[PDB]
Amino acid sequence: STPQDNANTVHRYLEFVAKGQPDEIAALYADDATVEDPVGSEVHIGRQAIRGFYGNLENVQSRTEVKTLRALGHEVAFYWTLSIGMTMDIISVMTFNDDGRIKSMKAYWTPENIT
Amino acid sequence: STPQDNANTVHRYLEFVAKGQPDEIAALYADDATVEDPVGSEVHIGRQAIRGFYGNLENVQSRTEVKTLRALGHEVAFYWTLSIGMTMDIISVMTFNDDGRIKSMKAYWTPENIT
Repeated sequence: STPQDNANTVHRYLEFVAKGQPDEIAALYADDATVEDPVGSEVHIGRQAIRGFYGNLENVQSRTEVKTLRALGHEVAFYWTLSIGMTMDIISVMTFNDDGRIKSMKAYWTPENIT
Repeated sequence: STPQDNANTVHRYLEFVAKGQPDEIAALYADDATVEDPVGSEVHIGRQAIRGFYGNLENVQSRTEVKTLRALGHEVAFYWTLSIGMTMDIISVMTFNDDGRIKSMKAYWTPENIT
């Protein structure tokens, strides 16, 4: 996949986060993808575990905003906000397989980053 | 090392960058560390190659400023500005070995991020 493809996929991801759609989110990930959210916590391995993880937002309407996004090589680093009044500003890095699905996600945030 | 110490190492690094001390920068890296700057370019592997990479960049007086820094597990993600009337905003990720040396650095930026 190209960096443009991968940027588009990140926008998809944030769309489905905003709409509270964990099935759509999980479908963006590869079969043996990893999610580490937050960095430092136990990694979630495989789409089944990843789909379970994203139950934390099913039917949760929110708003997302990309502050800056850099699609380089097979990676995308993006700094963004999640608003559920309460707002989280998050630094995320995703990497992508050859087919364009997400191979890994890492999220860098703490409650210090909640307003 | 602790996330606190790793955050401190990031600050040491940024001031060696500002003060043009490439051998002090290389000393912060592990002997088999990697630098990928920018992400997508050929990785520099080993402290010897890393020393050459920064030694190219030395004695330049620049200014560095952290906008936000998240030290989590054995990683630090930080969004910062490098001022050379040129300034650019960079998303960087460092990871650290048990002894606190930098194991890996990745820098996410392009010339689009130069103002």
